[PDB]
Amino acid sequence: RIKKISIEGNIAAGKSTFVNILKQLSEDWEVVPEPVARWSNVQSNGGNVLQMMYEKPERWSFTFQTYACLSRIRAQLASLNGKLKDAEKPVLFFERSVYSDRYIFASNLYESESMNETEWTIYQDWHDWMNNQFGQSLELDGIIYLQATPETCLHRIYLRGRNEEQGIPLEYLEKLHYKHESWLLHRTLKTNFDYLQEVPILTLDVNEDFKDKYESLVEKVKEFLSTL
Amino acid sequence: RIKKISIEGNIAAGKSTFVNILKQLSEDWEVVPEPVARWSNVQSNGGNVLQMMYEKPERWSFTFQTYACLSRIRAQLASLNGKLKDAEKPVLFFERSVYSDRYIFASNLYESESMNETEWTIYQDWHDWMNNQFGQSLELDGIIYLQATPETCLHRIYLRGRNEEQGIPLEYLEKLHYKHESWLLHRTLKTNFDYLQEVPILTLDVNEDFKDKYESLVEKVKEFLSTL
Ligand SMILES: Nc1ncnc2c1ncn2[C@@H]1O[C@H](COP(=O)(O)OP(=O)(O)O)[C@@H](O)[C@H]1O
Ligand SMILES: Nc1ncnc2c1ncn2[C@@H]1O[C@H](COP(=O)(O)OP(=O)(O)O)[C@@H](O)[C@H]1O
Ligand SMILES: Nc1ncnc2c1ncn2[C@@H]1C[C@@H](O)[C@H](CO)O1
Ligand SMILES: Nc1ncnc2c1ncn2[C@@H]1C[C@@H](O)[C@H](CO)O1
Ligand SMILES: [Mg+2]
Ligand SMILES: [Mg+2]
Repeated sequence: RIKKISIEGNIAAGKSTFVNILKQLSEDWEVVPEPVARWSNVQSNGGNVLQMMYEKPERWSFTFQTYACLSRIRAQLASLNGKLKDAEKPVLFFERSVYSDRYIFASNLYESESMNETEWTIYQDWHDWMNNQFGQSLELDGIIYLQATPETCLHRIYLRGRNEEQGIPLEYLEKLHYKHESWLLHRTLKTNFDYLQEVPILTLDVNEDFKDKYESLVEKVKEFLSTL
Repeated sequence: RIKKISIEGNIAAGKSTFVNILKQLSEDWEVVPEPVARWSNVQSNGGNVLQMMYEKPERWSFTFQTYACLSRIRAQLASLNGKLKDAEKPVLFFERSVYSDRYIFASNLYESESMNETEWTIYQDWHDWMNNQFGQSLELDGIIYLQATPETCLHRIYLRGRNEEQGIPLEYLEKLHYKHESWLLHRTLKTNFDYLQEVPILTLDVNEDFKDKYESLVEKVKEFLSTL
């Protein structure tokens, strides 16, 4: 019925930029942005849990992983009831997914000792159960991978200018890069979700300026979508 | 259909002791123990997240609150499919509830500055949403309150002999006592769950030795249950 695509990529690869092009291309196409704005002012002022994690990751990574994933799931669940329920060829695009939260971000942070065994066990337990409940509902038909070098992404952090991201070192970006390449390019990353091994993927090199690349990328997305 | 009763009480008031009397009284009566054994060895060795919270509550209270509540919900959800689905007068007893997790334990820990505003906001958000999904399903028909002085409870901690609880001071027990009295005796505690204001409650003084009190308590429970 509703085709579900996630857009995956490193920090500042250019997902929000890409996503802001999608709705213009068909009235049947909808989008679920990643709620990064919510993470900088936690509401039911507020805690900036994004800042707290980056400033003290071995203290705040679990708390962040818990809130980020949750807020994403709710945003995505919220989209399953919308103008799409009446569109001819509905396509819902997710900015990242529950799988990147876990297999890219939470995993990298555990491996870095920003989460300990206890945190990692609780988080994966929580994540297994969250998904077992909201399973078939959020399953992907396709992934679009926006591939950019960690060095391009480091530059784009600077361009975008979120205060909380300005201290992010290349090393952190590089670890996240190789995780994405493993999952989506080489397809060597194993997950607890077997259908993901089969899921079609479109990889788009977005190292060059968006304005010049815009049209070819759009062709590739329309082609890719027609084959699902 | 299935009457749902929670058993509420301070640490070592005598809930497991009480609960181990329930099934004997009718084949239609089932029980969901609080998974404290899981909390001392976190599994998907293991982290003893019970110990971690008590040793460093301002570090581990949120993580514990998250895992404890979750593990309780799953245990309770698991019981809604069981021999009860075919019993004549099924009564399911919960050892504590999602409401004590929040309004007694998590609340006391926030008020003590063991959780900060950010943790407390994330936790309540999480708890609101968890309950909005698994709402009507876990709603209570009745509460049984096992009332014991914090000084009786301090003595019973010593009798029971869990290593992780041996350092618990009277002051912590006293704060939890007055919270229980507020919610269940004076009924002055306000919650985000309006039906709870109406929920019938049976208060049992369990300061005296269980063996002598056993029979009167059993009479009061059978009476109380017949009136729901
Ligand atoms: N292909 C591109 N060419 C030039 N700038 C880009 C490109 N993609 C993204 N940007 C810019 O880089 C910054 C990060 O982009 P953004 O879309 O916020 O990335 P993400 O959503 O993946 O974190 C923004 O300043 C955006 O304008
Ligand atoms: N009424 C009672 N009289 C004597 N001992 C009790 C009584 N209730 C509980 N106990 C004992 O006190 C300790 C704590 O009881 P337990 O049932 O584990 O409490 P809870 O489950 O509420 O934490 C145990 O050693 C138990 O044997
Ligand atoms: N799950 C996550 N863990 C850590 N960082 C995340 C996660 N999801 C998204 N991000 C990062 C946080 C912020 O730097 C960037 C904004 O899109 O994405
Ligand atoms: N939610 C909770 N938070 C802190 N302590 C809790 C919670 N639920 C139960 N307990 C305590 C932990 C342990 O000391 C005792 C065992 O029944 O109950
Ligand atoms: Mg973005
Ligand atoms: Mg007990």
